[PDB]
Amino acid sequence: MSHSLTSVFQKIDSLKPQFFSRLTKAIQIPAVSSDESLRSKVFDKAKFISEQLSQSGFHDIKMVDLGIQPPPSTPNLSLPPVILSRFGSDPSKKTVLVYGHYDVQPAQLEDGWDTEPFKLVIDEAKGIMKGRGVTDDTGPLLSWINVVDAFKASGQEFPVNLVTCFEGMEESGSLKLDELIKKEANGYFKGVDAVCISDNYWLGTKKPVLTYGLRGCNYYQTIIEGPSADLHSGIFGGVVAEPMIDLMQVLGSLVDSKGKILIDGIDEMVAPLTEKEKALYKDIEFSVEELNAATGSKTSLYDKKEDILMHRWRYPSLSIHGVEGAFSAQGAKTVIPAKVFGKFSIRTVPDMDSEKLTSLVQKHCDAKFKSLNSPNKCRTELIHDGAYWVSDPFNAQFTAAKKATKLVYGVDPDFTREGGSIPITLTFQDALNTSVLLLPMGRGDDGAHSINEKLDISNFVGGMKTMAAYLQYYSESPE
Amino acid sequence: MSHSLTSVFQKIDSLKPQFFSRLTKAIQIPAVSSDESLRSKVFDKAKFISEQLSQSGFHDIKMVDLGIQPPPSTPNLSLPPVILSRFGSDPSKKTVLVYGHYDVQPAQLEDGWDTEPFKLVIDEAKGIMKGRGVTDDTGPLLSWINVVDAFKASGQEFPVNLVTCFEGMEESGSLKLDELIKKEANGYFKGVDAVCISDNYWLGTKKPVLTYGLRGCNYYQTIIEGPSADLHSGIFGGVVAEPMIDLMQVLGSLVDSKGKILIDGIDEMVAPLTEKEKALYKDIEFSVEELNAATGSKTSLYDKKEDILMHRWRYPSLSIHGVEGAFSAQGAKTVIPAKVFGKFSIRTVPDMDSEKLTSLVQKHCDAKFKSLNSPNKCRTELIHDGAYWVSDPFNAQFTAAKKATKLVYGVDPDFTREGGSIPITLTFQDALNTSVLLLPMGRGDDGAHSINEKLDISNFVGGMKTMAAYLQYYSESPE
Ligand SMILES: [Zn+2]
Ligand SMILES: [Zn+2]
Ligand SMILES: [Zn+2]
Ligand SMILES: [Zn+2]
Repeated sequence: MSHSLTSVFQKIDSLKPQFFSRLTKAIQIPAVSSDESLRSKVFDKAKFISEQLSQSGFHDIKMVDLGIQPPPSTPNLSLPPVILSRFGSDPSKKTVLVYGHYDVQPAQLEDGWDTEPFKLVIDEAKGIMKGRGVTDDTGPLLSWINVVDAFKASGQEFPVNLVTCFEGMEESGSLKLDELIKKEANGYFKGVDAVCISDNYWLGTKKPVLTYGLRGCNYYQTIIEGPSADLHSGIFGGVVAEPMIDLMQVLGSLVDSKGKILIDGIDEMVAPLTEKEKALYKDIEFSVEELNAATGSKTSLYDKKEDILMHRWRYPSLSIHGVEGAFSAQGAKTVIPAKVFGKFSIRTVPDMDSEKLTSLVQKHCDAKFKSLNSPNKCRTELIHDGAYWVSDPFNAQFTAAKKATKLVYGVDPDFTREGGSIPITLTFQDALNTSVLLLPMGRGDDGAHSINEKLDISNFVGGMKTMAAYLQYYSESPE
Repeated sequence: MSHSLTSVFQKIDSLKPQFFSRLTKAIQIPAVSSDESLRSKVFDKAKFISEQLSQSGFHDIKMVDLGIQPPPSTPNLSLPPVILSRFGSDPSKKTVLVYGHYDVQPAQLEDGWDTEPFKLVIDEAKGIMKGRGVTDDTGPLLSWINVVDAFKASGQEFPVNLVTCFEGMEESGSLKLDELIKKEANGYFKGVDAVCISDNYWLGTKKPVLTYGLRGCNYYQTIIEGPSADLHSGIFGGVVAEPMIDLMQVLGSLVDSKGKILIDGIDEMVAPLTEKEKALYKDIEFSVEELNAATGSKTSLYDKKEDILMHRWRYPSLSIHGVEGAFSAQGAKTVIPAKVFGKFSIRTVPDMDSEKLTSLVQKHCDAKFKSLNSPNKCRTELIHDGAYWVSDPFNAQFTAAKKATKLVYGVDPDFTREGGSIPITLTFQDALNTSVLLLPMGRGDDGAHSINEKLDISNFVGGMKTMAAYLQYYSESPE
């Protein structure tokens, strides 16, 4: 019970009522960063969090202004502030920086939610919390504060100096955060010894994991324009060229129904499969039956465990998200859309270069479009990019985290990679020159970016205790 | 000046202030039939119209209830009432039934409108009225009442017995109206001698037309379903099959970028081009430059006048409208949609059979989908169908209408067909066994189903006077 972790573990149980309360208030402020009309909510969310920091012991609190929303439509809307804080300033202790994000994906009841997405429903009988942002990423984020509180209530010494970096643009490209970290590497973040992030999930639903790899993400829109305004599809049908028709062809040329990306040049950039990397992949626990459970269907593209895992983790993927600018409500509308935007993204792996990938994508789309012999205008542009990240899971942090997991969940965690992405992870590693650990709180069926997003209370509590032991053990590790 | 048409023409000018006023109130009630939340507005619109009928001389007014919204999502919403009325009951006069529709396409400022779509802006200096529904179809509809008023104010004898049939589901499949006409053929409509419809436009912007043909319309949705809910595109990317990916392929197989429909079986049903029909096509005035003006671009599929006309009028077309169930807002969303609906319609011509076309469409979509080797579910269904219609433009009505047009616009109208559709036109002809005339009020660049829908005041006034002379001349024709 290192400096009595049992004391801390006990307080974590006792304080569940205030933790729940804190988490309810947070979830109720709909910090949807992608929604301009809710930007003010995003600020209230940041404000609420800074208030929790301050009520707990945190100091040197800074609501950092990245500036005005820019990049590639903004009415001079300010960006959500990045929240920096410290807890403790003992020069003999290690300093751990924790990062998370307080903005959240959009959500509406009518999307199919069983409960209202921004009313956090807590069911201690089933042991689940249902609400948008509860696993991605407001639950895990607030967990760091809960943990500070538990050390406090248990009268136990906090094992490290905590430093916080909470942004509110993660669901919207993490704009400008990149620059902040680099700018502050020899400033607010000067003394950092390590970075921990809780912003992903267990592979499955039964066994905890530690994550040593993330895919990157390149998000594209293909824009096709024709007439100057929408056209009655009857008056002009068969006589003017249709952006929607070209677009089905261009979009339909990016990837097949088996998952094979059809863009020339990508496969060449994909790092080959090594025996070293192959070692780690075995002994994982996972089956397609689990994938089917999370999916809610039998629609996997692979049956072999090795295949499912490798195609989630280390082979790229291309997904097609939807069309902007056409007719998307229910029923019928007889219209020829004037200007449409096809949405699609690529999950990047080593060793894919962002730049080259974008060129390849443009080259492919331009060429396909030109082969249509269409009078329409067309071009493909990048909306946002985020780097992939791979690390060796043997350094001090993973060891500390491994013992922590073992302590709480009674088994050693699998070592896994992630299909998902956390864009700044690489920026933390390189800019600060420290190791990064990913410590998933929730399960792989939590429904992030979907309806009925849930966090199991067992993962909530288990994850907090795991965060507590991890900080404790890390503080004890010789390096 | 048949029974002083000049008197009637003069009153039509003098009464422009009340006509404008009447038209403003109507346009302000947003009878968007496709929008459940606005259904109540649709009823107010019907109510408003019945009030105008009654204030003018109309009698035997009936707000006919088609029943509860049915077919292929409805919370037992009642349908908009069909409005039947008569003006005059002289047994020695001919009876003309006029049909139009008081519901309208959806509209929002943010779609790109220069003015607020449901605030009718009337600019007598430019001579335009801007508002949703002003040409399609509320302007023309109300014109019939204006005309009754003008005869009244001019103290001139109304030349026929007018009978009205105004529905509020035209933009939503004209549900149940079909049955009403057939049911009432030997009832409310027993004495009808002729049917006139003002619900389309001049071919171009310079020369009035009379319309003797309409294309039909079959509206389809292809439904592809996979997982039970949306999936994080990163967690599941490359590993589960994507409905959106299949859908781009199925949809992208329906028609090329030249306008060629790719569904087997359709061409065979297309009636061959005759010398008779070819006669009428010549002497039309139209050029691609005009098409470009209305389009706002240079994106025609044909340069030859004959080709543009024949591909608008008598060859089928396939348009692709948009996708329901995916991501359609601006920016980026990393999601794999669970269940998507691809929207597309076919403009039918003789001699395409509705039934067979639907089979061909299903056969094609099913086969394409199956060739994808996808674990997903898929099926294609018809949302609504409306018949094509072709008539000989030489009967009493067209002659009457021709002289009327000549009188007002000083030239004889071109005889044209329509790319657009008015579903019940055939039902009127067959069920009542009379001729049908289409008397376009507006121009072909009015922007129906688009942003900034306009009606030129010259067409408004010209069309009213043309409607007046047409009723007068028809009343005089020996048959
Ligand atoms: Zn997220
Ligand atoms: Zn996340
Ligand atoms: Zn319409
Ligand atoms: Zn119409």
